[PDB]
Amino acid sequence: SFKAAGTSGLILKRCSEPERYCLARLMADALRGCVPAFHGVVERDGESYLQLQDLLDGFDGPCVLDCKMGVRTYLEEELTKARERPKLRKDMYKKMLAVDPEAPTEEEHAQRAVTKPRYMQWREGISSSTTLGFRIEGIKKADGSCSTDFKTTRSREQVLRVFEEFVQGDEEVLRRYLNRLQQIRDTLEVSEFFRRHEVIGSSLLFVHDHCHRAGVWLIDFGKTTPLPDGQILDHRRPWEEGNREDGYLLGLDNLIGILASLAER
Ligand SMILES: Nc1ncnc2c1ncn2[C@@H]1O[C@H](COP(=O)(O)OP(=O)(O)NP(=O)(O)O)[C@@H](O)[C@H]1O
Ligand SMILES: O=P(O)(O)O[C@@H]1[C@H](O)[C@H](O)[C@@H](OP(=O)(O)O)[C@H](OP(=O)(O)O)[C@H]1O
Ligand SMILES: [Mn+2]
Repeated sequence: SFKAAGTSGLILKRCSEPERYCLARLMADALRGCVPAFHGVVERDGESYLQLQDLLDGFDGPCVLDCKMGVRTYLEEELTKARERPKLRKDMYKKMLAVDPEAPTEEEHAQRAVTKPRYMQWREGISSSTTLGFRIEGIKKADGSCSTDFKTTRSREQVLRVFEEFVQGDEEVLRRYLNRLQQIRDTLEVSEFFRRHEVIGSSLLFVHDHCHRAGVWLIDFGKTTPLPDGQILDHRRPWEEGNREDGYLLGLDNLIGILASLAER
């Protein structure tokens, strides 16, 4: 999905129409500073790429944690599609049997395949997504080491322990992360973009280094979609099919609470 840009400090991501639309709006929004700078689109090898700020550029050997935000992680239109015209996914079946052999139904076992929405719902439930409104997806280091081994990280305390290990006792990093999340929450709550879009499948990317530099940005607007006609979301109330609620701010509230708790340990 990513390639190296010519210009210093930039990075290319394969263009997608929803994401291009979102980033454009966001540069003119209150949230402008809370997302990677978007510099337009460019062609390479006959294909479109977003020109983005490389969020790692200011850092010396950055540690990175990606947190998928929301209680729901698929669009409502996927549910519609899975009813009328299910696309059976065999890979998604095998993961289930790995985490939980009793998870698939008798019929799923017989099909060796599940619908995407079914797969995404189960993933939300064995992780923290359903209960806390976010989940940890991965950690990268310049230590070189990366991990995506977080599929059953669910309890508030399991999540805390992952962040505890990620910050490695750096009080300044943690204080900065918290300060940045508070300011992001404040921006989200007045953002014109945020009240009028359903924000699904995006992440908060935490970045720090051994010099105590810390930043956090919202990324990945590929599944972020406008609400029709001045309908708005509050981003905290439970999702019920039809209301298009994403629980984004429930997740952000909970994440801030966990980091604040960690800070007081
Ligand atoms: N602007 C950016 N600068 C530097 N690193 C970035 C940037 N945007 C994204 N990344 C990173 O690349 C990873 C992938 O980003 P993402 O925008 O979610 O791409 P994706 O391929 O569309 N989606 P997914 O399948 O969920 O990873 C993140 O967890 C970061 O490590
Ligand atoms: O992380 P996992 O468990 O591997 O599951 C993937 C993850 O939810 C991606 O974010 C998602 O892409 P979107 O967010 O764009 O839907 C992708 O869907 P896909 O396979 O249908 O592209 C899944 O396979
Ligand atoms: Mn992503």
